[PDB]
Amino acid sequence: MNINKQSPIPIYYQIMEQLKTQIKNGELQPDMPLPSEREYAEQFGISRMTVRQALSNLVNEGLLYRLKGRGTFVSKPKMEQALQGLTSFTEDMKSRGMTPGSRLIDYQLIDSTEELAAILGCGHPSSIHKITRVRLANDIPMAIESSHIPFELAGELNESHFQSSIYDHIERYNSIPISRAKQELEPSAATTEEANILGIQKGAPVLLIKRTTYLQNGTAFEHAKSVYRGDRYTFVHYMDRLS
Amino acid sequence: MNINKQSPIPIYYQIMEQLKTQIKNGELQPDMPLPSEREYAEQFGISRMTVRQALSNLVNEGLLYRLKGRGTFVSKPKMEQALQGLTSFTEDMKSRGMTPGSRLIDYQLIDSTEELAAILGCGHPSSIHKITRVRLANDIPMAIESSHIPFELAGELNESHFQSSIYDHIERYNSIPISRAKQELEPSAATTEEANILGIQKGAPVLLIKRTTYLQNGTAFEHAKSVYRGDRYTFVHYMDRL
Repeated sequence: MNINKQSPIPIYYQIMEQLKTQIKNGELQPDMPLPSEREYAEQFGISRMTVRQALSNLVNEGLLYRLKGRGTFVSKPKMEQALQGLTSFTEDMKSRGMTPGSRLIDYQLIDSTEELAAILGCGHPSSIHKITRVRLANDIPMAIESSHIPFELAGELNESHFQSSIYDHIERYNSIPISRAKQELEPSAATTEEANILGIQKGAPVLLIKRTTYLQNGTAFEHAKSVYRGDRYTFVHYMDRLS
Repeated sequence: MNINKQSPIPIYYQIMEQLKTQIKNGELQPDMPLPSEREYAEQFGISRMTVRQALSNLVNEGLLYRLKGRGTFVSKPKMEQALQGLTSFTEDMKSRGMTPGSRLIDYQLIDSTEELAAILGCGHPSSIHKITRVRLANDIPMAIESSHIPFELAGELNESHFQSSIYDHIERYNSIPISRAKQELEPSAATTEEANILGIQKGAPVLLIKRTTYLQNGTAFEHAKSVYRGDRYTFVHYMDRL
């Protein structure tokens, strides 16, 4: 583990990021104690309060837990929804021990076409949200997502929606659960503009994910197309044989 | 549809494949009648028996059905298992209206390794089948598959097994149904060897698929790694929110 004191990136943030890597490395195993706050302080020659800030942040994110008078430990993850269910990008990143975020690239409220109407099974003519975001994990681009949503199913949208979970909004606005999705996966090569935004070379491996998601209603509320970085993302799921 | 009579590819084969294309894009709709032998015969300027040969082979593959007379209808394929369950390559290709095939690249009976023991949950030391095939759809390379299978769960394997469905053999051999799989998918670029065998350019998009498959009783019988042509293959599946 390596701290660079002269870097613009705050010491505490350097520590969080590396500890997060050590957890996915398996250098820090679940339910196993972490070095003490003073040990870390001594091992890097830093303030104990900076260590506290890092550790405390990871506890508050649910990545670590603390037992009063007995230290800090790695938390067991929550995997039912990730492997056996359907996750939003936000839940997906958390299942992987990553911190999700989003930055808006483009927002348009567009007129329905027969093609989009067919896919969403919405009204034509009508209004459809078109939301283009960079999805981040640990402040680093992970995907570019273009998302179409019937206006009636989401109402008026703004920056506060774009920077959090759209799935959470949908369920609260409609007071109906999300129930299922059709998804298609295709491999591809990053275009110049996808590559530049994503932080990878032109032509680098990329996963194209097309998803239509449904309310318990049977009503489609979203059709989305995403490009995920190949170096950082693999898709994982269980399948059951029907009989 | 066009027909090249001077081609080494048999006419009835050229017909089969262009009818398959018509279906795959909905120029022929499910459960809608096709033209008769005479109409096709006249269309291409060929024997009626050649058209019949193309249609009858398609009936046998379940791509078409009959009801009465030689007259033929587009089949409406079962998609439930493909989209919501778990299919072998064989069933997967059929759900797409493609004809699956297999050719052996390599076979070895290998000794158990620590990593492989932990994956399949099998014994160590033990013997493991290592089977590398080119998986074909309509006589054209689709995937390269490398699968590890504990000897005891398959017994002795030969060409008759490799050129057919492993999944079916393992169910017949064991009298226990296949239950579930864990799959991981990652995009990549074809190596030189992979690209050559697949019929694509070096560095062309491929999909890496890693699958561990279990029997109804919980035993893992297969750990497979595959490379799929990005130009022919899309992965499709429904997911339910818990």
